[PDB]
Amino acid sequence: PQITLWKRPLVTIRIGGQLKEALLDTGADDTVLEEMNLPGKWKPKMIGGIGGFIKVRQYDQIPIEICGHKAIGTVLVGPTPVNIIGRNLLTQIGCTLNF
Amino acid sequence: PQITLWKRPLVTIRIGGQLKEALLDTGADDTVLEEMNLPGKWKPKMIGGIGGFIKVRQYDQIPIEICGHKAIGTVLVGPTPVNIIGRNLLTQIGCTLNF
Ligand SMILES: CC[C@H](C)CN(C[C@@H](O)[C@H](Cc1ccccc1)NC(=O)[C@@H](O)C(C)C)S(=O)(=O)c1ccc2ncsc2c1
Repeated sequence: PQITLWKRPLVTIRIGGQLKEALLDTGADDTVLEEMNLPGKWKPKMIGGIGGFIKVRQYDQIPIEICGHKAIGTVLVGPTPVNIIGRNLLTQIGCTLNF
Repeated sequence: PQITLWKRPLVTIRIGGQLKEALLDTGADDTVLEEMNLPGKWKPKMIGGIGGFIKVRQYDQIPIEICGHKAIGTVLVGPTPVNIIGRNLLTQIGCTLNF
């Protein structure tokens, strides 16, 4: 689809059978989701945003369906203000910026 | 133009006599620029991202040139590591997300 930007680009995602709202975020390298349980091994990581650094858990090769488009990749889980879909998964679903 | 997201969507912006690189950021409600001493009235504001909040100065009706597209609007100035072009200006230059 085409998404305009007068409102936040919030979309429904499906992960682990669960539906969540997430923000299509071209200013994020990486996808970061709010606290949740995912299976498998994770690696502790730190990431730094506009307000400082947080600790997250890195899960690799996680299937997510974003607005009906399948992705399989890395998801960071931690105290992000909002679920954000970053470029690692935006590239997978063929998302581009256009003007 | 079409901008793929294999790399950070950095473009050149112009604000007065300053040329800077900025992210076309669909995850950003507002435009946030690194520290600079713009003329005219401003108001203090707090904005939150990953890691918490920072204090910014809100300037209204500031002209900004983004890839030779004219914009004018609110710009928040503060201690960000990266210049961020938010949705308030992204819509003025006709920017959409597409997949
Ligand atoms: C809420 C979702 C999101 C976390 C908001 N942020 C935009 C997001 O694209 C920011 C943009 C950014 C990039 C580099 C350095 C700092 C910030 N990205 C990120 O926070 C993550 O990718 C970090 C790992 C950097 S932001 O913190 O930069 C931001 C940007 C604009 C804005 N306007 C009103 S509140 C507000 C917050």
